[PDB]
Amino acid sequence: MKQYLELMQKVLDEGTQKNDRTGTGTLSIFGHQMRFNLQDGFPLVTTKRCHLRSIIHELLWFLQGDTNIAYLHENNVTIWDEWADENGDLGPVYGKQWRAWPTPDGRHIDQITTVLNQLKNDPDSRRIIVSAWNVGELDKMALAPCHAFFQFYVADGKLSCQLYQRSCNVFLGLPFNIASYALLVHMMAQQCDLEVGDFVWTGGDTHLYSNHMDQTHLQLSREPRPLPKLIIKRKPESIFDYRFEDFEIEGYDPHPGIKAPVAI
Amino acid sequence: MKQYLELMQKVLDEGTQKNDRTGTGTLSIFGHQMRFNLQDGFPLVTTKRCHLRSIIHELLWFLQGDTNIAYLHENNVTIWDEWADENGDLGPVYGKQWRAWPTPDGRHIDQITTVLNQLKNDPDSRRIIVSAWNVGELDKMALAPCHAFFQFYVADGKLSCQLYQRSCNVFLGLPFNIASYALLVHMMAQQCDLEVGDFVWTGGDTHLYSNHMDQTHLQLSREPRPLPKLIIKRKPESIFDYRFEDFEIEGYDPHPGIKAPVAI
Ligand SMILES: *C1=C(F234[N][C@@]25=N3C(=O)C2=C(N=[C][C]3[C]N(C6=[C][C]=C(C(=O)[N][C]([C][C]C([O])=O)C([O])=O)[C]=[C]6)[C]N32)N54)C(=O)[N]C(=O)N1[C]1[C][C]([O])[C]([C]OP([O])([O])=O)O1
Ligand SMILES: *C1=C(F234[N][C@@]25=N3C(=O)C2=C(N=[C][C]3[C]N(C6=[C][C]=C(C(=O)[N][C]([C][C]C([O])=O)C([O])=O)[C]=[C]6)[C]N32)N54)C(=O)[N]C(=O)N1[C]1[C][C]([O])[C]([C]OP([O])([O])=O)O1
Repeated sequence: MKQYLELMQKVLDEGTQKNDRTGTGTLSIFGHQMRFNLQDGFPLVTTKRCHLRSIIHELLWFLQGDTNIAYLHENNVTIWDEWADENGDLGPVYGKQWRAWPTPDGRHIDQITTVLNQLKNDPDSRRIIVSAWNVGELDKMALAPCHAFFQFYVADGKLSCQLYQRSCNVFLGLPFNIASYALLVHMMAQQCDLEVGDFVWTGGDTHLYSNHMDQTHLQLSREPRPLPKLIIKRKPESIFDYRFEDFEIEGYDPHPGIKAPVAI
Repeated sequence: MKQYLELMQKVLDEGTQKNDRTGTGTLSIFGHQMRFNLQDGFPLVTTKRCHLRSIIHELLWFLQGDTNIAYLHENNVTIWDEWADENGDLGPVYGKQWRAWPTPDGRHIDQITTVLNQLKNDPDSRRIIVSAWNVGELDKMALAPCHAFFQFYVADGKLSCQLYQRSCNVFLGLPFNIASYALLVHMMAQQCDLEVGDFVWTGGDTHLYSNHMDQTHLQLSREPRPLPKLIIKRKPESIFDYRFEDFEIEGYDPHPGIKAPVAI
């Protein structure tokens, strides 16, 4: 994608050297914002082949407030294996915060339902927010949430959403994060009889690992193809009733995939 | 400021009509990001006279974890009067979340101290975050926090900070919010022996009230003057030891002030 390649180049030309928790150096910039008009096509990277399969399962998994990787396994999705403990538990990560943020007085807040309510009864609200950054539960999470905060906005019958991503591996994670949140907006919009608007992506520490330079230069030489189109086969009863088969991507013709090895 | 006037114009030319909780219409845009190189001067609006006095007191008040307006009153600062209850209490707003985020298990997390620790012992961290968006305590706050989340970043001896502001009254509140957070960065940097870097401002629902159009056009006709310089008279023992008199602004020559009436 045009906006995507632009950021990659930006990190290359303006990034400063910084090491991550391990030892792998990164080229890093702080503060970046992109905008994807969802009406312009589904924001799935075409400069390299991306697979929607894992993305869909993870999203549906988040929505069920599940934090154990069993569901993902039943569907052969192994993107969380690396973080799961012996029992397949990841701790109170995303799904738990989204569907059951625990209060000091013993309640569990359903932020997803709260948001659905607001979009339907008070679309003009400036508080339609979902936060996964529960300070009191950070110590128990397999890892602190990267995409930690997102806000919805309604204007002229169009639902928009801004995501704040504290840490972003441009080459490996961003393509996945964009499609994931773009899917969420389509689902929410359908459930609220709204048209899709913009998906604004905001990042904090945006970076590229030093050992991904070749892959970056390679991808940057490819010309972005037209964006595909997301097809939602049916309109479920609620946001919690979507099924993997309900989605279909039309017109996706990307360039070959590109491997990105990680150090350990 | 150049970046500031640019946003005002942007809201004017691209904002859509949207009403707020009351009935006052607003011109609104969703998703905007500005960057202030703090090395370039203190980001205090010169196209209209701004008073640092209330800004400093509020910041020092936030840092003491105080949520009762008494301190502000002892110093004749009345910006919170409007929201305070009979006893001067505002509920678990900013100061409380910053200094004592309550956990489900009975602990109170000091996010400000946590951040100081990270900046000194792990400056490369991508988790140096302070959140005031405590979902479980929203119902008790006089109002949901506008500037709800901020993140620090260290690179080349420079401390940077990104603020996410969910709702932003461009004319009335933004000038205040920028200076407030810019002050925080100078204080934090001093305490960590770091140089000041960038202050990145990210907004969600950025707007202008319909009854502030004249004032907006008027301010937009003024030429931004050079930015002043922030002087910190002394280096306190800790971040919690600053005093109003410790700050001094040098070279501030703004245009006349501009009143902005609000409907009720
Ligand atoms: C962070 C991240 F975050 N928290 C979290 N979340 C999520 O979601 C995740 C994680 N982890 C891991 C998991 C999985 N993932 C993924 C997916 C995918 C991938 C790949 O590789 N792929 C690609 C393609 C895609 C498509 O298909 O499209 C290829 O192959 O190439 C990877 C991964 C998800 N999950 N965790 C996110 O999200 N993001 C980001 O960026 N992050 C990161 C940041 C950094 O780099 C790290 C961390 O560090 P700190 O310090 O910050 O913590 O990570
Ligand atoms: C929101 C806001 F927020 N939450 C909160 N925080 C704060 O901080 C505040 C509030 N409120 C009020 C108070 C006070 N303030 C202020 C200050 C100042 C001002 C003025 O007026 N001033 C000017 C000047 C300045 C200087 O000096 O510089 C003139 O005069 O002109 C005003 C105000 C502060 N505090 N609360 C913030 O911050 N911001 C914003 O923007 N916000 C807003 C948004 C909107 O508009 C509203 C709300 O709604 P919702 O729905 O969103 O909630 O508000």
